[PDB]
Amino acid sequence: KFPRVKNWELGSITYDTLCAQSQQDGPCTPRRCLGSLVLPRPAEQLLSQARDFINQYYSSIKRSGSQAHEERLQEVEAEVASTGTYHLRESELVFGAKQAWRNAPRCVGRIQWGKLQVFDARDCSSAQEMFTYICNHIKYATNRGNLRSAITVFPQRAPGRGDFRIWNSQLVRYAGYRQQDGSVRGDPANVEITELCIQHGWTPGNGRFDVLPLLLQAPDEAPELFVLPPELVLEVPLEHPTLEWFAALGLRWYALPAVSNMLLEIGGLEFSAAPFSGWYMSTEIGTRNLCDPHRYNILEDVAVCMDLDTRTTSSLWKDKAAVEINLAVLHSFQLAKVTIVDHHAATVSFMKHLDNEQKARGGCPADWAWIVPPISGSLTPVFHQEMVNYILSPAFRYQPDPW
Amino acid sequence: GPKFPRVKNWELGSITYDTLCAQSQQDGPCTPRRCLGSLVLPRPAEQLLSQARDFINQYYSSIKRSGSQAHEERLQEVEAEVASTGTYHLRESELVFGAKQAWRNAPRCVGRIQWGKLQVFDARDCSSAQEMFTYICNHIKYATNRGNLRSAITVFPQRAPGRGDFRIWNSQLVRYAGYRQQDGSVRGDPANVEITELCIQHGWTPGNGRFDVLPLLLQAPDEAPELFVLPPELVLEVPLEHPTLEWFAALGLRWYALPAVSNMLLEIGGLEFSAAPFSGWYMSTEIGTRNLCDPHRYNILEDVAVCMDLDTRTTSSLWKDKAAVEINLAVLHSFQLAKVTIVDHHAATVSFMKHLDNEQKARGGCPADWAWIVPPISGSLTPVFHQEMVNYILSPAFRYQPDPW
Ligand code: HEM
Ligand code: HEM
Ligand SMILES: Cc1cc(N)nc(CCc2cncc(CCc3cc(C)cc(N)n3)c2)c1
Ligand SMILES: Cc1cc(N)nc(CCc2cncc(CCc3cc(C)cc(N)n3)c2)c1
Ligand SMILES: C[C@H](O)[C@H](O)[C@H]1CNc2nc(N)[nH]c(=O)c2N1
Ligand SMILES: C[C@H](O)[C@H](O)[C@H]1CNc2nc(N)[nH]c(=O)c2N1
Ligand SMILES: [Zn+2]
Repeated sequence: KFPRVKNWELGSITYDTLCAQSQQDGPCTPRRCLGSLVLPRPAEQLLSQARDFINQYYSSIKRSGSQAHEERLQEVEAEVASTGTYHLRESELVFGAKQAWRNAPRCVGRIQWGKLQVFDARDCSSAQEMFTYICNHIKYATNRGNLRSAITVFPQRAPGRGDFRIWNSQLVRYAGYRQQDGSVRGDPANVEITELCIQHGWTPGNGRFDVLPLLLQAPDEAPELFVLPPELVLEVPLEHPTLEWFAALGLRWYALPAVSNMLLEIGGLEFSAAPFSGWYMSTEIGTRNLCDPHRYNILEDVAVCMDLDTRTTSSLWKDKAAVEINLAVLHSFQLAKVTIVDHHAATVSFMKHLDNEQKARGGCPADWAWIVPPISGSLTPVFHQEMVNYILSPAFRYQPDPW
Repeated sequence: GPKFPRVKNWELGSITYDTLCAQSQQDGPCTPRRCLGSLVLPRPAEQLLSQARDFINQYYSSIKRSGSQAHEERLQEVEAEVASTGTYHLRESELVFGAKQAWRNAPRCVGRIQWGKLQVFDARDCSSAQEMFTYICNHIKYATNRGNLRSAITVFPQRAPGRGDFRIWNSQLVRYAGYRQQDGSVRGDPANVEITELCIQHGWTPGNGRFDVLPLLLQAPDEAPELFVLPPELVLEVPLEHPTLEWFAALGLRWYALPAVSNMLLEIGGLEFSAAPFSGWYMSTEIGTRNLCDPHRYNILEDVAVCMDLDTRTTSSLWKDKAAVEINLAVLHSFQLAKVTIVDHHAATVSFMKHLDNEQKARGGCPADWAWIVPPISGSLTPVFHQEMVNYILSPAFRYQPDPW
């Protein structure tokens, strides 16, 4: 019934009762845990989700069971009964979006969940307009390096008509150019989106860090290409506090992590284009982006620069280099005055978040494999913390590529 | 298409489906409503017969004699015995098979590529705590093999109806004392404060150091536990030093060569072996990262970073990470110098990938606990990090069992 959750470093125990609020099943069954998989494969439905969400709204403002609450419940009844769907009021949308971040079990930054700038772009009718809204988002969220978390919510989905979509997986992304030699110049994760941009008429560059254009799609239309004005995209040259040669590698990364391919579900309405951004955790760039073998794969290069025995796993040249790379990322960002959090600082804040949520809701959904950083896992206190995973709504969902 | 979990490796983009999980005859802690996959501890008439029937079938399959006369006769024999004594007994080769099979089946063990190479010492004749001591000494001798470590297990007599258990009170055959201090701190290993205290209560004269080898608390059926001291020539230890940081040897850190779990239950065809200590060789992260750096263990991260002249005042100097790497490097280096088997987390994980491929061929899946397979340092630097894994309970199995006190 109520799962007991232990911290093995401190011996402290809690119980999770938040999890009974889960209405949507996950991948696990008593027979097998699929906790580690990245993704598994009427108008009563929508009405109860809407009721439930409205309740969570009026409760959150301590106006639960009062008049405005009843008359807004009726408003929805009346809208679905007539049109099979309904619309949200701006502040309710502001509630959902925040709450969808709060509920994101794979997110280590949720201490921040309350601080979210929310742009209503539901009055969008063209890719043209989408681009404008996307551009104000980037400008707002960047703030010359003092990054501020934002979301922009484009118009909701609708029965028998195409979705508004952002084809790009993030708003700022580096091209992947499939070379003759079968190698990849640029970022390998983006080979395919790079190819679509080119198919839709973009003139490519030939560098390792070419900011990709956006492919924006308004309902039932071919997507349209838009180039991000290069002065909007803040970038950070990478260099190392003590290693003088690192900078020559000409390595760099963009300041703004902004997801743009995820669906936002609130009270049963679905928002198919609803990009959000906060700030980077250094390990995302220093460990995964630069060090994954199927990414920029810079480990060996760097270790050879460092002059390490590469001929053997037992010298730990991988672990040594990986650390220098992460350090170079932190230093560089801190030097260019651009918000970044290290994995130690981030997981410390996460632990306090678990605590706040414990008092606030009786738990916190959390995905241990995603919350523990890609290096030095057991050196952070999340490593020792048991965690319960489950789906609460409002939620972000993964959605399949629009092509 | 397939009616089974799909399993993807995100580095190579390769796909497999786990069909072995259909074999699982025991439920874990997850439900469709919520995943409890990271809990360390999750919360007989016909029953025995069917577990027994299943294991026998497993044994006859492994010898490619499924359906044969010896097979149905062994089944008949086992039923005859249960429907008479309420229990039954494994043949020698059945025990060797179930033991290897339990190691094969263990989701949390990264070292399973070695599963087929296990020395199984039978000790189901053992009848006193003195004799347990003897068996254990023999085991340690054999497994340590002067540094050239060899996987082994020693099986003591099974649970009986109306007879007490064989038990090794110690969680490991070799562990350091943890002495609770005047000032609240712990000298030694804080993991072992209780067992240390229990040893002194049962008569041990304690030492006063950070690395004192504990004595054994051994419990024959229905008796008080008797205390036994391992002769020091039997416990191989490695003094720790760094390849280049010269001051590291001056810390007087050290570890023992033989990781030997001693408190686990070994379940085979429903029979329960409450005392069946098993050992292999260390992966270097266990010593260098968990034992030496956990805040609730030796906790040497700060001492070392100070020596390294790092900025411990701020997180973003990655002082924790830099020191942790050296400590790990010193573990590897010192074991390698002293000629004691060890495997670094890179090589260990590569070979587990290879173990996954083999098992995919042989059984159609491999139960594995992601959070336990991925090493505590440099996680995504290892191929296991990008491998999805299905976790489920197969039997034969090893289970955690509560302390006997
Ligand atoms: C404010 C600073 C933030 C930090 C430091 C942070 C950190 C992270 C990290 C490290 C991940 C794992 C990323 C990976 O390995 O791919 C993640 C995932 C996630 N974050 Fe946060 N995040 C932040 C803000 C936000 C914001 C503003 C939102 C939404 C408004 C958000 C929603 C999510 C979601 C939905 C995921 C799941 C990723 C997926 O399934 O693709 N995060 N976050
Ligand atoms: C031969 C080299 C071996 C290596 C490198 C190895 C490695 C490991 C590691 C790193 C762990 C995680 C332990 C922890 O984090 O505390 C583990 C757990 C485990 N190992 Fe292995 N192991 C080896 C041999 C064996 C053998 C011979 C057996 C049994 C016959 C075994 C059975 C297990 C079991 C049952 C666990 C789970 C323990 C628990 O849940 O407490 N391993 N192993
Ligand atoms: C196949 C697949 C499934 C899935 N659920 N997510 C993804 C994308 C995962 C992913 C990859 N790179 C980047 C991110 C964004 C990470 C991110 C997001 C935010 C908002 C802040 C921050 N510091 N970091 C997410 C892929
Ligand atoms: C509460 C709890 C539950 C559980 N299942 N295990 C434990 C103890 C886990 C544990 C701690 N230190 C050490 C080990 C064994 C490590 C080990 C064992 C073997 C045989 C080889 C090898 N390389 N390493 C296991 C505690
Ligand atoms: C297969 C495995 O679940 C997958 O590689 C996960 C592991 N943990 C992760 N954790 C984070 N934060 N981000 C990731 O992309 C992943 N990848
Ligand atoms: C909370 C978490 O499940 C727990 O701390 C686990 C994580 N992974 C681990 N993995 C191994 N190999 N050993 C451990 O003790 C742990 N601890
Ligand atoms: Zn699970």
